[PDB]
Amino acid sequence: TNVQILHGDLSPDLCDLARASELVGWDIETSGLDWRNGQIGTCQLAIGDSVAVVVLGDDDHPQGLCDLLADDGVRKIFHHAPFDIRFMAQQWDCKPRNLACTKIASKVLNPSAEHATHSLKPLLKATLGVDIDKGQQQSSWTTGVLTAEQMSYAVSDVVYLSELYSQLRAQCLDKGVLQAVENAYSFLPVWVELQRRGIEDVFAY
Amino acid sequence: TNVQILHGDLSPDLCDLARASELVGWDIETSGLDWRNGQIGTCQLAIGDSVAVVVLGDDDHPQGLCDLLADDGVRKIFHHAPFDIRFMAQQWDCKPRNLACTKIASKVLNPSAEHATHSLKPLLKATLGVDIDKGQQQSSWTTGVLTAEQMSYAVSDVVYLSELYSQLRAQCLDKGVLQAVENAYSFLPVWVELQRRGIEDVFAY
Repeated sequence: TNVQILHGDLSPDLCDLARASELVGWDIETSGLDWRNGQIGTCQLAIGDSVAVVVLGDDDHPQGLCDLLADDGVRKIFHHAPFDIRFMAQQWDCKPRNLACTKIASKVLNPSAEHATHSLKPLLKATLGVDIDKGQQQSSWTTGVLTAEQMSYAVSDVVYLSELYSQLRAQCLDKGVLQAVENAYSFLPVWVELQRRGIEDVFAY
Repeated sequence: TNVQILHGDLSPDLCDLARASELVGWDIETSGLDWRNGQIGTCQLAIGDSVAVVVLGDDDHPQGLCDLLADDGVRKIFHHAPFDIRFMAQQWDCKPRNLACTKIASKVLNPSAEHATHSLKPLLKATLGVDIDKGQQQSSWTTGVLTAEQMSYAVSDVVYLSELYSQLRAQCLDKGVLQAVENAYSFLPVWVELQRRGIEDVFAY
């Protein structure tokens, strides 16, 4: 894994590589859970054998990252895409396209499992035998400065997503639920627009 | 409008006509809002120029209606499909396919409107200039007996759905949101399976 640290936006070279990539792993770190009035601190992208950690500041509107997020020709893989894409769509006024989610896949595969088993850490252990440390999850991500410990945590949160997705995708195919999962993925851009306009669940009364 | 009253299941002639129809309007009446342990009292279907009201009894498992609901080659139009398909999927152990919803279309078109405007009665008035009377909505639908007033209400709840859908579909095309609406429709079979297995919102944490 080739780790790069950036600020303000993704580099043009990595934007180009992302457009040619099969899959782009994506995660964010934030001020908290407040997608409306909070702040994105980092974007971490896994592009090929590279992981890029982009440190963001107050009122950053990264054009390269938003163009990538909005590009329907680039497949983005998240763990719990709803959280990340809602934060980015609202904070950047960005329309995300071509989105996939390992947590949604886990839930469609095993809907009656205990809720905790769908979290990234247990899911990585159960699916790939990979152990990650979530200790820095609740650190302060929005100061424009990263510690080495934060960098390690940020890389670990994104670097396994493409492999996790590929394994979960295979499990969905084996069970005959991949089309169902893909129908959930195709609704994600609609879901987040509804969120921004105040419809919290279009399927509720 | 040619109205027919049936019991137990849809007639074979109407099942055949439904398979050749562009659209099939569908509504149900029930014991209440309890889709898990309640009871379906009627199914009302709009097939061509016909409306069929099928009166159902305790523990009815209508094979013809479930086959139609599960047939991906038959386009069903509901108003608030989530309510109806969840009731039918749970009560009949049926897998619904190829579903559309005038309420979801209304919400994607006008997500910031007052919630009441998405109800069938105001939506029919605003879109088609049609007035319906909802007085019999909260009657007792599960006794195996229908009054003439209940029959009139049941017909009115389904007979305008194909026209309402066509008008809303045109509005979605004009605004450029039809693909978004169709992505919501394609998630409905996944949504209801998740509901039955206890995932109330796969997009929540």
